Amino acid sequence: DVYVPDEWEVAREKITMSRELGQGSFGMVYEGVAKGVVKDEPETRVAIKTVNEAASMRERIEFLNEASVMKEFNCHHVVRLLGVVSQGQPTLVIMELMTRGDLKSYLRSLRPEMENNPVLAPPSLSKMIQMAGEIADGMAYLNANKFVHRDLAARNCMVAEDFTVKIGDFGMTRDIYETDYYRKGGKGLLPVRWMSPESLKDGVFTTYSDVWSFGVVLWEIATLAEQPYQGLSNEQVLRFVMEGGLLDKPDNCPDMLFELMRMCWQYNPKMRPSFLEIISSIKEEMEPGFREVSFYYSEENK
Ligand SMILES: O=C(c1ccc(F)nc1)N1CCC[C@@H]1c1nc(Nc2cc(C3CC3)[nH]n2)c2cccn2n1
Repeated sequence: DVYVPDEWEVAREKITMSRELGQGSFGMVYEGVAKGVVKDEPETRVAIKTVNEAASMRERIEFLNEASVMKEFNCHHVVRLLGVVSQGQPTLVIMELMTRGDLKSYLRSLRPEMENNPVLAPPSLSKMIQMAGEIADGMAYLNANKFVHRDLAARNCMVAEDFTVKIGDFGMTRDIYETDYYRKGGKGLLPVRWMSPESLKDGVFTTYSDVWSFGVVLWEIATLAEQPYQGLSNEQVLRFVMEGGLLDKPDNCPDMLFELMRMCWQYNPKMRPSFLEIISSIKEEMEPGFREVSFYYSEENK
């Protein structure tokens, strides 16, 4: 209850909303431009989240306090919060713009249409490794900052104009990939196909179970976002995973990438590599700019 304005408060006048990006949890999300949100830049391309006009006072406070979790983060591989407009209406939350949208939708858009037209080949191992490192870098940064994600999935990663993959905005929720969630034990909605055996048994999530879900993200990149354990129902996924069952090596998936998936899928969470360990194993394969922008190569990484 009660949202208190702070240093993240931006004057409404500085924001210009243009085209819709799509329906969000609390309202329409727009693309636009902002004045003085990235230092003194007069014109920054931004994403603008809104609260619908009818919404109560509580909903606006809930929206504001939820988005305020992002105020703590500053990483090149984590989608940035740039400002808040909590004075007057519409209530807004200004964030970094990712023109290519979610990673699952981006991956699914790469599938051959099948209409006799020429098609771009599936992402190369180099392009797949680049995406791996970016995600793992965002995640190592969050873990270092004492966070456990609990819903690492391609749907919860965003693709920038230049193809940079980043960890998407937190607690987004509702309306998007409903089939990606299951009412386990007839209780709360859980991303069961992305869950570790231990999080399936006891409902506890750690950086180790985030590591398990990273392995599943690599599998989504490799399959162009197929449903994990596609032939199985949600109940069958639960039995299969807790019993030590694993995803199949995607067709034409390089061994090196499948080996990495298998490390993330070690039954014992303590035998799974950390995000730092994952980055280290692939640092040689990343674009040269990675050494200058990553959390991995930063002073903050111990
Ligand atoms: O990603 C989806 C989406 C996902 C699946 C689906 F089926 N429909 C929409 N949506 C719907 C609302 C906004 C969002 C969304 N967001 C985009 N960019 C963003 C968002 C942010 C933080 C939130 C402000 N920065 N950049 C974006 C670019 C292209 C399509 N989208 N869609």
